[PDB]
Amino acid sequence: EEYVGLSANQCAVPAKDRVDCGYPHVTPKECNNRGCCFDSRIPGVPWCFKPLQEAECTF
Amino acid sequence: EEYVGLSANQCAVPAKDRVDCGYPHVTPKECNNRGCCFDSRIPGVPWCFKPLQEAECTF
Repeated sequence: EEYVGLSANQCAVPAKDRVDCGYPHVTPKECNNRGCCFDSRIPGVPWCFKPLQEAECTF
Repeated sequence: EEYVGLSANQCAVPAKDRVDCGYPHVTPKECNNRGCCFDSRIPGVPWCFKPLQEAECTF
């Protein structure tokens, strides 16, 4: 029931709680296509993780 | 909602409720590894989608 840190907001985490998708094709069109979320906001963190992938992932 | 209609059992869709991951490496090891679900049941259906991917997708 603790589906918050992995719900619609995780993709907005403080950039330091993701699973760093670590995709070699990370991109603002590939990650979201691979099942990850592209940050870009913080280049010091993973710009490709599995935050609120629920978008169309869990679907 | 109770992530169920999009979780377990979902990956067992009737073969016409997926989002056709449309992966270039669709396989029962790559998709389920990339964040998709490999069917193989029907060749006319997507043997790679995002059913109950929530497993290690949403996370």
